[PDB]
Amino acid sequence: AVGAAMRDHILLPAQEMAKLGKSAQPVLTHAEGIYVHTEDGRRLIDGPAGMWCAQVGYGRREIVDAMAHQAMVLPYASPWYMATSPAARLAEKIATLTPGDLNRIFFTTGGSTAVDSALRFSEFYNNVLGRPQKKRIIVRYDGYHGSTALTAACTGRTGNWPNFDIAQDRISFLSSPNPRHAGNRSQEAFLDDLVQEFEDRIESLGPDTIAAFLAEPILASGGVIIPPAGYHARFKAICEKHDILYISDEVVTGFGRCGEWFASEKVFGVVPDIITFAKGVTSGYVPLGGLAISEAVLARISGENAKGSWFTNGYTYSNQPVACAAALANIELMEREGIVDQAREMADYFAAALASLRDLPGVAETRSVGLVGCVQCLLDGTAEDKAFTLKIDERCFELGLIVRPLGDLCVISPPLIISRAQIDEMVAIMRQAITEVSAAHGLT
Amino acid sequence: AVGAAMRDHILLPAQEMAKLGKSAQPVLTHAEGIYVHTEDGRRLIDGPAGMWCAQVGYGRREIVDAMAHQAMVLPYASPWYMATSPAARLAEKIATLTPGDLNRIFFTTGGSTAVDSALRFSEFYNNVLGRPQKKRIIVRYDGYHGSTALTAACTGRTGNWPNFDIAQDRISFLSSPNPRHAGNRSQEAFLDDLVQEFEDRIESLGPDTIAAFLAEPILASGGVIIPPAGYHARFKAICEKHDILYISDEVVTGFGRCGEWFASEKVFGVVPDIITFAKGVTSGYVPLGGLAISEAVLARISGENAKGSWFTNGYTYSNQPVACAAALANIELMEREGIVDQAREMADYFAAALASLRDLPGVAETRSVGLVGCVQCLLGTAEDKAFTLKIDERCFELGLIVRPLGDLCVISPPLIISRAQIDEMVAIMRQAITEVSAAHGL
Ligand SMILES: Cc1ncc(COP(=O)(O)O)c(C=O)c1O
Ligand SMILES: Cc1ncc(COP(=O)(O)O)c(C=O)c1O
Repeated sequence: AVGAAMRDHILLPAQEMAKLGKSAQPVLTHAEGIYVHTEDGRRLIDGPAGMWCAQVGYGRREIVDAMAHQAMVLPYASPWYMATSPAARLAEKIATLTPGDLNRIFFTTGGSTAVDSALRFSEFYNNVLGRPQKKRIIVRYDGYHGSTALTAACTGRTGNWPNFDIAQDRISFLSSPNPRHAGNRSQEAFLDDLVQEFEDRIESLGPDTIAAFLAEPILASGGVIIPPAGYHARFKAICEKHDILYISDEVVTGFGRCGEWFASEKVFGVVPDIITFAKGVTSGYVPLGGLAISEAVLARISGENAKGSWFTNGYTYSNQPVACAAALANIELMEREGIVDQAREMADYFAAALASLRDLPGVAETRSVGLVGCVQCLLDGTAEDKAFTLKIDERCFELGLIVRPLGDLCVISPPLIISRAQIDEMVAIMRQAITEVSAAHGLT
Repeated sequence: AVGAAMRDHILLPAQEMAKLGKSAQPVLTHAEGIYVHTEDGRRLIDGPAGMWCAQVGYGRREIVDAMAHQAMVLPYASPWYMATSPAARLAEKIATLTPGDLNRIFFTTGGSTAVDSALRFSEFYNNVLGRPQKKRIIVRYDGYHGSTALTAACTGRTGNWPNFDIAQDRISFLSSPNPRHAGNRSQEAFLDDLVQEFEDRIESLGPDTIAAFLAEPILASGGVIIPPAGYHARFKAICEKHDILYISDEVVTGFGRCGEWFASEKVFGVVPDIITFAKGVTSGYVPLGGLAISEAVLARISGENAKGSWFTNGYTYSNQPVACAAALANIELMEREGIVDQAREMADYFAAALASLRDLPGVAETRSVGLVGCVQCLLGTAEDKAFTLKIDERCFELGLIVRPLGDLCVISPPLIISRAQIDEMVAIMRQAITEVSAAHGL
């Protein structure tokens, strides 16, 4: 009956239009800890933490109570005219966690709107500065920045492109900083070529035309792609030379995922100009997004430098008290129980548990940073491998584990509170699923 | 200290950059019924119902208990892979309330992303049909459709435009359908000119280049601008002639605001191809938006006609169980207490109460539809814009929030507002207009 309602009345994200009104999705009913349950009652490990969001897991009354209390007391105030305590205190809190002087926050309802607003900010910025040509955005193939028209245009995941008008002169794609595209080169020489590609792009487009460089610290939806060490710092140095805003998209990496509140500086060696965030900010309990903007950047277009300008960008649910109260409870809980510390302390055990799968003939590679990980499966990335990995994903589900299928990769990013025992349980399910499917494909 | 934290750590929507770090907003602390209260302890009527969203007003535990329950049980499920009861039941519920066959729903987190997705669909739709040139969007001056880069560019409120790269070749602006722009013409003849301008625009651009016509039924943020009667049906007929998708933006008008679940057909006489909604679907308790798409539209690009296409648009919080449970509880509460019927029955009284202000020398005009209305104040000019801001400020001091909008004071109260509370609201307005007028010498 729930399935019949989904089928007849919902348009799904990434819906195969040939199977519109015939599609089946598993029905989830309830959840606790790292676990979710089907309408059959069967318990499964939420390997992706929903969608890299459920940092503290499911069933935390602390977030729910703070949500409910604020919803009753004062659920809405217009952010154009009226201030609230939740928004004020949340912005104050996040300002203590960000690198450098990124101490002023603009709030949105999710990651796309935050990145959209970061990009609209880069426009505004250069317009106020009297640089109307300085508008272009530099991104990478395999990157993901959202699903608004502009943010999808900034998205390097080309599987999302068909039947959308993605290409435009404002946006230029650099190569994916994938270590396994290094070929006959060392990782250090591959990084040399990556960096040179960027400065060549700057030269051919003209620095005076480029507003922003937009980059996830690791390319999560691309398949947990970790740039060769030093990438972020080398690119930042180049941005600063040409006065190009570095927007680090920490929608996935932020709020504990890479063992830190923000991965940009502490893990990846970059102090960005802007950080975007979502997901983990509320542990996926309610929609919130936003962007932290550098004080020195804002000073150049405000005060005596304002030129009578007004930042006429904003959403109805920007600074919404309910979502901000929930996030505040989330962060306070994560602080209280050292959950960010927990993720940092579990990272090596996580990496090593995944690495024990490299034993298998079906496994090409495993990688990870913090508690985001990846198992690459090849028949030995062709079309045969994608279907093979899909069958592994399916077998994992049957044995009690949700993995996220990304082409030839099984992706896991579990709640940050996952134990050593639960990690091994997860891995043992993956091992069984890989072994059995590989046998049906003649791997020996 | 709350105001110190806003000052130093928050960038506001429409922030005056000359006053960044010095802007002070009144702090709201708590709310109940139609009222909200400031930090200083003053009680205020929420005249705009927040931002045309608080349909049932504040403190309804029905919505909050349903939020809390879902948040504990299953707060998140990935919309790409996993289904949920609240999302499914809510989509089913909305489908019973929309005009025509607008029976399939795509959820987003708000109004902008609903409209952004509607427009991305129009693009997807024509690409799947083998019509890659059929992409242009027709909108109107004074219209408002959002704050994403695409939806802002579709926004005809030119006050939002400076220092943003709004202009683009895909989007063309018609004249605002504003009755006070008729001049020497009758309202009917003015309507004839609006319709003719649209037809001429289609011919000038070429019909085969136009994907969508995007329009609020009434132009809310644009200044409670109600098109001459017949506008919507006549534009729709023209849309259908050229296979242009009529996208009716009911982000403000939807869920009771015009005395109806959806204003499009039952008030303004158009069955659209797509309806976008948000705000009042949850009574403002939690972010939710979405769009309702016509079954016939979708059939042309799905099933046998799919051409191996995949609608690869979607947000992480699409179909979010908590927002959908809140919305479902909101709608069910509105059904039980007949709140849509209440708003329909209160509209004439609301209209007449505002019209009692026309008495005043300072008041030029009042207009309304359903439970959205406005009062025009003149001494027009920027002097009148500063005059109206003063009236707004005096209203606040006397216990009423109004939305300032040029020379208009705009109200859109919770739909459960009583005759008594309407009178209270108007008495505050009357006092504030008489006081500011006398101080300006009138
Ligand atoms: C890195 C990154 N940025 C932006 C987004 C878009 O966020 P949302 O889907 O909440 O709009 C995503 C998607 O989760 C993302 O992974
Ligand atoms: C008619 C209309 N459409 C779209 C929007 C944008 O909605 P949101 O601010 O939730 O993104 C607005 C503002 O609420 C609106 O008034």
